[PDB]
Amino acid sequence: MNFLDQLDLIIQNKHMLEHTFYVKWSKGELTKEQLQAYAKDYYLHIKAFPKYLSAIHSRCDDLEARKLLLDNLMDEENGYPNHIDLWKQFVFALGVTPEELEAHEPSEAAKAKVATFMRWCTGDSLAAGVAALYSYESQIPRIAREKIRGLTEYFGFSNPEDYAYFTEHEEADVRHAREEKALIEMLLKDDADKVLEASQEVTQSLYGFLDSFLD
Amino acid sequence: NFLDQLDLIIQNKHMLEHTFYVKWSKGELTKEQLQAYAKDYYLHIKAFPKYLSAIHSRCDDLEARKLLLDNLMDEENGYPNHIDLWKQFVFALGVTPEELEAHEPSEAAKAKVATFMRWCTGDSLAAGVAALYSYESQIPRIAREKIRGLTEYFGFSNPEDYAYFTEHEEADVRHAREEKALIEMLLKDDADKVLEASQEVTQSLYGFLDSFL
Repeated sequence: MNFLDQLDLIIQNKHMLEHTFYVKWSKGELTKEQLQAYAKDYYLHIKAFPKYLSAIHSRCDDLEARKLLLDNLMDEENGYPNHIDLWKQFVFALGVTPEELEAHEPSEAAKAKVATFMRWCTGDSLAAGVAALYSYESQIPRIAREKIRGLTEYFGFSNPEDYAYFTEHEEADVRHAREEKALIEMLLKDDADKVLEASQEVTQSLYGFLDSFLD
Repeated sequence: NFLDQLDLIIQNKHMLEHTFYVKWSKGELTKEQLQAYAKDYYLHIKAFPKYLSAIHSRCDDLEARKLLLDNLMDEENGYPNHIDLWKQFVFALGVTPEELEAHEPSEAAKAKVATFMRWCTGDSLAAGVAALYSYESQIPRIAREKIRGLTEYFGFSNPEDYAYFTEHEEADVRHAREEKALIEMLLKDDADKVLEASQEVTQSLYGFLDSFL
């Protein structure tokens, strides 16, 4: 299981928080226009994430593994407000109207990112599917903390219900990463090489997505 | 309207008119036939959450996904879930957990599950739901009959032994209603595939029940 350490090293060496977009974020050096383009363009992935999870679940005969995947899917989509609801709240807190959001056309970078996730989640390796999701979710707790700080320090976010997306979990997200790590081991079928390849593609794809909001 | 034709396909090839359940409702099944049925059904019971997630994973209608997730949660979330409750019914028939695990699904069982998965992973969301509806819309009536047969002929006096049929079928009425709404929500001028799915599902179920005679 040293491939799990290789997996974490890939992610550490290509981590979203070292991307220029989030370095600028941490300094307040982002325009309203930039934050608005980012929140709108991210919606596609936010809406797709439940499908990444059900994609893997639908191909899985490990009953305990399915329960862990279902747990995450419920966290994402069950109830009101769900994750998609909370993301919309953050979009509207930035000045985008409900109709600007629904009218937005996802960029090519956003579509390529979502396609990278779905390719792994519908592929022939369950472990590599989970590894694709882990390569994203394992970054989220740290990102959420930094994003919350920038939002209150530089971008004028006083009403804490306005960044509830980054808050109402930031804990569930720690749990998701831990359970995904265990899922990778439960579902491994001599395909550690695919686990690592999924991580490389996902981390690069996330960088390409963040690249699109800089000049 | 294709929904009425759909309901007529199901009414006219209904599991409760199959010889197996005809014999069930008279007590004319042996303890050995029951145990074979209960063990062979386990493949389908375990697979059912995957039918729902397969459709969900191909769906961008956010409201439709929530209804599919509701059914999936009903099936698999919590303890005891549906699968645990089926095991309870199996073991109440005299089968050991070792025998249940060791059981190899028949070809008729595998064929029935492959029919469901063929539609749920296919290119028509509405026809995937219609395949599930062609089964689930039958279950409230079937659950009622089976409960009668179990208590009246096969010695079930502890209601916990047939909890699979009770603690949910009441939710299965809701599932059929919601799946009928889902078929409409997701229709993409593929009513013909909706009907094709129902023909295959109703017949696959007859083939499955055929195998116990």
